[PDB]
Amino acid sequence: MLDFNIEGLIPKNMEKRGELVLNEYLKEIEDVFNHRKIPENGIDDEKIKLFLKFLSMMDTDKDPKSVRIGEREARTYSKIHEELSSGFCHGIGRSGNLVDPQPKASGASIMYALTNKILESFFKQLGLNVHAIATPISTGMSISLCLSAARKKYGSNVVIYPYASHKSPIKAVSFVGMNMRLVETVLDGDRVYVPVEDIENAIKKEIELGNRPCVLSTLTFFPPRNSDDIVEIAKICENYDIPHIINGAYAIQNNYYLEKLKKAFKYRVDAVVSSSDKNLLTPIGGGLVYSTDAEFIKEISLSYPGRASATPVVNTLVSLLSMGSKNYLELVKNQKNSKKLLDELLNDLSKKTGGKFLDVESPIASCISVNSDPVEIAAKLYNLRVTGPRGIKKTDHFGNCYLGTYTHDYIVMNAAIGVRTEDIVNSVSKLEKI
Amino acid sequence: MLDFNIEGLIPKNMEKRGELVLNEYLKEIEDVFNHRKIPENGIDDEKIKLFLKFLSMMDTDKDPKSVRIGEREARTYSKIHEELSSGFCHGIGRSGNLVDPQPKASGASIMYALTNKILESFFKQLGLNVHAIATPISTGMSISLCLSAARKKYGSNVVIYPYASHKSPIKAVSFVGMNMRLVETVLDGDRVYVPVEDIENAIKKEIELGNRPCVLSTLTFFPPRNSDDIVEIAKICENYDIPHIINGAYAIQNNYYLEKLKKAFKYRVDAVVSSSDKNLLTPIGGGLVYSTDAEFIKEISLSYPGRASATPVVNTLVSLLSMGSKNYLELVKNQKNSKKLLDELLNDLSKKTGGKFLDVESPIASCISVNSDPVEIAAKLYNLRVTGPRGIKKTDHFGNCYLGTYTHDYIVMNAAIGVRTEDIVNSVSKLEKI
Amino acid sequence: MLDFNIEGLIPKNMEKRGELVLNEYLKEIEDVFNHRKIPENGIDDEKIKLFLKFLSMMDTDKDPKSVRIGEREARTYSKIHEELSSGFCHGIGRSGNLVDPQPKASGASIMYALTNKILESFFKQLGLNVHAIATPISTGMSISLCLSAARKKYGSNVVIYPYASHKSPIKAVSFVGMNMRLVETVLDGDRVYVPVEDIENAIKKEIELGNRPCVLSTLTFFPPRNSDDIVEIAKICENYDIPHIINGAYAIQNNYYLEKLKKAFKYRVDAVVSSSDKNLLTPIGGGLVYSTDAEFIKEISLSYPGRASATPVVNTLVSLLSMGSKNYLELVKNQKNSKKLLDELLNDLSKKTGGKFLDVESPIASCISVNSDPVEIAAKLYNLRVTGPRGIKKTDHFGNCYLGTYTHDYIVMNAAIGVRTEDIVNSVSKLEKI
Amino acid sequence: MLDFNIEGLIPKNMEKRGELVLNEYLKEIEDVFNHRKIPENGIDDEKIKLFLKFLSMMDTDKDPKSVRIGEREARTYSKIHEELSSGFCHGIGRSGNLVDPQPKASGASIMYALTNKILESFFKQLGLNVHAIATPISTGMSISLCLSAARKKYGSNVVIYPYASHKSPIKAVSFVGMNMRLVETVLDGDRVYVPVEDIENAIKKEIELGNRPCVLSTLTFFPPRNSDDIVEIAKICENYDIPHIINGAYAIQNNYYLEKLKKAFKYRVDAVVSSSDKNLLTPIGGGLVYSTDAEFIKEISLSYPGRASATPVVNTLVSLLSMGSKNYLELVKNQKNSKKLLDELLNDLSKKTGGKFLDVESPIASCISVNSDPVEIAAKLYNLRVTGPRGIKKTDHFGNCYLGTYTHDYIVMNAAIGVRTEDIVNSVSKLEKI
Ligand SMILES: *Cc1c(COP(=O)(O)O)cnc(C)c1O
Ligand SMILES: *Cc1c(COP(=O)(O)O)cnc(C)c1O
Ligand SMILES: *Cc1c(COP(=O)(O)O)cnc(C)c1O
Ligand SMILES: *Cc1c(COP(=O)(O)O)cnc(C)c1O
Repeated sequence: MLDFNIEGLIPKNMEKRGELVLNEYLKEIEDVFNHRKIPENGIDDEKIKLFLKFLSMMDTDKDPKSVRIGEREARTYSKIHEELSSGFCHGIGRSGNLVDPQPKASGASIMYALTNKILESFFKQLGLNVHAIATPISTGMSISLCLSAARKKYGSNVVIYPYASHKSPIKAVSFVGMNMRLVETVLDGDRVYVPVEDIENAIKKEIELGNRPCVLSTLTFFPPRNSDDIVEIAKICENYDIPHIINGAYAIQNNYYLEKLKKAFKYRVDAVVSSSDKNLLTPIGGGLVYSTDAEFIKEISLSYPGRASATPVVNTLVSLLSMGSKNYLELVKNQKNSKKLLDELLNDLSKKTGGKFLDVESPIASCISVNSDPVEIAAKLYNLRVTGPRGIKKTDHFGNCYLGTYTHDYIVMNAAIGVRTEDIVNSVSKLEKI
Repeated sequence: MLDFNIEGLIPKNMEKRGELVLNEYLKEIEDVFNHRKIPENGIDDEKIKLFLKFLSMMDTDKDPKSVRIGEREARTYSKIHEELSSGFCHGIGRSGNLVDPQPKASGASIMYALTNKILESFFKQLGLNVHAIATPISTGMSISLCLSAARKKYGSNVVIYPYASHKSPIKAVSFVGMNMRLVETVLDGDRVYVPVEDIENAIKKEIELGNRPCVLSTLTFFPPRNSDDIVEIAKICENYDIPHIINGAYAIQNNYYLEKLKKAFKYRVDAVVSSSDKNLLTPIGGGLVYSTDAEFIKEISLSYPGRASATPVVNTLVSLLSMGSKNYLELVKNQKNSKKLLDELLNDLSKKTGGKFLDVESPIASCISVNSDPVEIAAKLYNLRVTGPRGIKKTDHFGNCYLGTYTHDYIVMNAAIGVRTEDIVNSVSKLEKI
Repeated sequence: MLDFNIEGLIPKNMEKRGELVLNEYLKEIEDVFNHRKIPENGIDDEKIKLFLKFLSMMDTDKDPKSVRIGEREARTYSKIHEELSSGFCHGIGRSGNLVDPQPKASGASIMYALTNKILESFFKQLGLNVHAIATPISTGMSISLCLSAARKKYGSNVVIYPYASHKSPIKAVSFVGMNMRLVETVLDGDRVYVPVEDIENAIKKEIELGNRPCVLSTLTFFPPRNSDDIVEIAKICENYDIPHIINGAYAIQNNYYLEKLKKAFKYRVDAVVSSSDKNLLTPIGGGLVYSTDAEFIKEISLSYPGRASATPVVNTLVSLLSMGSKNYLELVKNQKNSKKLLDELLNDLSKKTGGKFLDVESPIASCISVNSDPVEIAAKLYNLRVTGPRGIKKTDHFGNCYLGTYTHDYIVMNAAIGVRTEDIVNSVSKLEKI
Repeated sequence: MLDFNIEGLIPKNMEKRGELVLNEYLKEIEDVFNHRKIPENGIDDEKIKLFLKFLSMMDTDKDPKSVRIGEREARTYSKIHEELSSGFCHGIGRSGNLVDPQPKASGASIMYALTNKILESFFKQLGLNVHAIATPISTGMSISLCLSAARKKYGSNVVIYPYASHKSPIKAVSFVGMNMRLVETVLDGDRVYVPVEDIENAIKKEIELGNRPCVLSTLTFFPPRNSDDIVEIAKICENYDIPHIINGAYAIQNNYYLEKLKKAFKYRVDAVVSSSDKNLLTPIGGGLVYSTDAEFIKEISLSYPGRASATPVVNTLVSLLSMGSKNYLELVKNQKNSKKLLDELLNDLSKKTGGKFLDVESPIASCISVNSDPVEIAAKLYNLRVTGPRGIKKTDHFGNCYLGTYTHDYIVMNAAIGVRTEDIVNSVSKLEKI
């Protein structure tokens, strides 16, 4: 892989060992190029920087002999720029097409293509045979891309939306100027869900009126609400021959959701969208979009206007190469034990106060009831180093994802992938104190 | 600004001299916090990194004594992740609200607020008292933002678009799902433009249809195409009480463009969008949005679904601080000379060959007609490491930004900000060898 | 500790929390300055770099308002210079005085004073109440500094040297231009050693000749040879009032050696020299000199002609801060387990090989006698990726540190401070294949 | 140089282009390996780091498949360690032989060797065809290395030393434990010099009493003292067949001294020693030893006890690659222009008061006599942000390099290579305000 004139400096024996050593050290980098799969063992940072560097040197703006008189030559002022862009100053993709190789880049294009290959590989490790693409934008902004693709490929003009009250997906629908048709949730004990029956009727109504609907199902949401029946909805859509897009914000981190996706993929799921920071532990900013429909993923990368920053994509490529499949499946295992601990501990506090360890579906988050004002108990936690706890009032429509009155005033906590025991033990402790 | 126990280690005169030094060194950093203006002298990389680290250590996730049990606690896996994000793992803003401080960040919120004030300061220096926001997305996507803001603020549902053949802004309209009323260009010998009389006309038409027209004008585009009459368009939109958005990709780097803007703001201009890389020499992937109406900027910052990456915004702050006002003016002066050098050389090349040094409006690019296939000539140039020169056919509609048959086969070159003298000479020279 | 203007950008509650985070993040650095001892827990790389930056910013050459008209003003050319010196371009100390602060480098002088104070606390927690100095040169060169000192202070002109076959110390003696009185080792079963009796007779013979003897003993050496009776030699050097220098190459890591040191300091011991790399896992290049005589340590720092590089001294500080007292004890504890494993694996290997798990004093290394050429076996090992084991014929005089004929042909392996359970199991299995 | 599998990812023509850019970007690095000379143009820091990386990867500790159970595996605890050592954690040289390749580190050995060859092509370009070696220690310690080499190779046992009152070289002769015969200086106007006739009789006299004399002459020294008649001493040393070592601390930077060395090599010069910080804008800590005798360079190399840190040697390398020969010449020319600016300015201040502009030999330093206590003036300058000025009393024997009463109380200022105009103008106007 690497070879340079080193003769006449050291004796043959040392010369050969140095070469043997140099090749072995570079082996992990060489395999990525040759196998393009998520490595079993995580690769060290310095070795990944050397990898990104090998690709960054292939971009046009790195040529010392070229005469540059273009309109966007990608000149940068500070070195700090090269650090943040990882050397990919020309950003990613060609105008109006993300996954399309940029003639001025070349290095950035290979890293993008390699990153999607490895993402797809990662999915196969998890049991999902899909076509995947890392997106340089939020998951909500990524949903827009999907909504926009369906809108141009099938003609969608209205979105059937099983109620999921999160600012992102809601704003994504309005961002693309598409009409929404909500589908209220219903109460059932301590839960809230959306009857697949009402969705099918919403779909029928829209089709009766002359529209071409498409469903935006939601697979991962806060405790109160049940993951939608992705499988069922997926059948309906196939029967009606309508596009189905799934908001899988944090579906990739655990089996509970992966299985639903596996079974839903049997029928119609045009695309799934997932957060890269919630699932691959990447800093905020990027998304993962996957599906069994190669045709649809391409359209998705054709919805993005202009060129984008390569940084978020590189961050993903960095989670994949840095963690590796072993360490990932291990974080997933640690998740399970963290959750259980979170339950068989939060349930104990139910004995102390009034009680009632709510019985919700979430394989990540738990909920406990309380008398005091949730919002206040929450803020009282914010001011105790605790980050992430939610305090919802039974009268909090948006927070409960239920238009009527909810049955409890609670405090939900999460056991996301990568959560440390301390986050659990001590979050519960700071809780008892109130 | 910085203080720590140093006593009982070194003599007093050294202890004192030492403190004196640490203060002078930080002087540039604290001046940024105190004044919040673009400094006259560019600050060196090491100091900017320290400035960014200071802000970085204020973000929740860096609290060694914190407790995260949230659904999204910004846990990163690799240090590389911190480098790329520059320590802003949480990213920028709240969900669907870019410029609204993120409770879990703080340091990231400060940094962004500073970027925007340092951005405005920078604009003031250039002669424009405007409200500005650095966006974490491409200029095309930034236009989608502005469009979407026009939709929820003034209910606009149609975009009047004086023909400007560029994939990104065109897609930008399609993405937000708004119809487009195209206003073709007219040929005028060597120049191509869009009659203002026709734009107002298109305005009256769409209004008669019951729609609420919105104007997306183009101030900066390739040679054949003139800049749209931004000032006249702004008067019209003032009269009809109709929104006006201006695609001003590379308006900031040149005085010719800044002047029309200064005049245009005299009337109605809700927003102007510029590439952060074409003007602040940042890697591709950043945007600059500015306007005299603070109310519209707030709306623009509420159009982005979800939370965004912090990186492109940090690239913009690195440019302004690293660059400084002095150097920027120097860069601008050099383009004026580099341009005039380009003009005369090309004019010289003319005469010796078939001739004809096209007379176009652009202050950065120049053209010269040729009696051979333009695409083959540009090809040969590429074969000489000359990057950027375009070879357009008189029949290439998208190239000439004209839907008819242009009057010439030519080659265009640019004297973009940052161009070297050798580049102009080492370009017109090679073209002559052809 | 860190105060900069942040008002008028973020709401009060986020302002407050922002600070709580910032102070907490720096608490560890703040504690070093306040306590100046080895931290209980290790400090991460970023905090240490930050800590070192704070100190280097106090160096005269970093002063933007400085005025430098000297022949030696640390003008450096490349940023890499800064990185490698860690910001200490002036180095440490003054010409001929390492410990004496540099008026041109208050920062470099502070980190060095701190490094020495922190190093002394590291020792006290290992049970040694001493004055320690981190030296900018290897242990062999460090020994020269000691010998040079013993000459300035006591007029020493001859070194009685209990035979220890390591090229470094022997070359240290000749470098300082001092004659050497080599006290041959004697055989005793599987062990070789220098009888305290013949060391005394050597000493008294040099005094009879009218010379001022100096004793350079060796506490740490390869298995074949026992450690020198430091306690007796100290008892003797004292009665004869003669300087005693100890080569404690790798005595810091093993408590077996520390104990002998503790009991030997009750007598005559001017200084002990240890390698920073072998005990603190530092890159090769530095040393550690120490004793109960603050007077002798002062003279030692006045024996290095000219000014020294800062780097090796910083590498030693990084080790102390990076590890922490806690992590260190685990290393020492893990080494006890690795040695137990090694011995029981080698012992079992000898039962089925041809026998003989040699009886040697080494706490870190153990030997197995072989029935065939050792050099060959050690070469088969070397060829199998195993590095470090030595193969030694019963004839190799330098290798057995015995001028007579050693009773065995053997292989010796080490279980030094950072050895992994896998390497030992592995290296032994491969020894078995052979 | 670089070759990895990139097919089936990008269109072929782009694939070729990226491969061309990559190769062109690696040219400067490719040349260092093939040519092994200082490049006409300086190489940017990023490529220098990469170059160092290709080398560090060859060291035996970076080998992943290796089983480490040796006594000195070069294990490192912090990533900072690998940064301060530039990857060469095993240091440089074998035990007791610097320039000899270390079987444990082919990388460090390769780099060291390249550095010595590149250092040699730098001298050749300055007019000196010499054998050179970069050392990991101070020029003073480097002088001890030569003295030691002289002692072993030729049997020297007494240093003839023309008085050069600098703690460093004086300490070097003392360190090596050699008897020093001082040859006093004589007063002649504002100059102090060592008559060669005095030197020769000293040699003669030492030979007389059976001893074997070695001459340590000083070529570069503080203003008052003239440079020893290096050429004559060299001629004389050849006639007597006696070793000759020259202290050329800062001779490389000024042609005035290089011309003297050229004429001097025409006779007898065993070795010259120079500071790499004062001549190569390197951080403090490294030396440069050179001579036309390759046999003597090996001997010096065999004078260092043990293994050494690689950092000082990497610093020298970095300086040669970073500056380039073109820039080095611009530094040499700026200093001549800065020297004259220092003079005329000091002559002006001469008239402002009593003061006399002393007529000294120094091509880099110049002095102005003053009536008040020079030591109090040098102190005031310090307070006023000035480092480097010397304030010597007519009675200060060590400061004047003369055992009698010098004829002036004066202040010394330098215009060493790399000095800024601001340092010069501001240092004088600061002296003026006093
Ligand atoms: C460069 C440019 C843009 C911006 O495109 P993005 O990829 O979104 O940065 C838009 N319009 C014109 C005319 C341009 O030249
Ligand atoms: C986190 C999350 C998202 C993604 O939000 P972005 O800010 O766009 O990354 C979307 N939907 C749900 C239910 C989420 O929890
Ligand atoms: C490691 C060691 C030395 C010192 O070697 P240097 O290369 O000078 O650091 C000296 N003696 C012994 C017994 C050693 O183990
Ligand atoms: C500066 C100087 C020295 C000191 O060199 P070190 O690197 O500190 O050993 C020695 N001799 C002369 C003449 C000097 O000018």
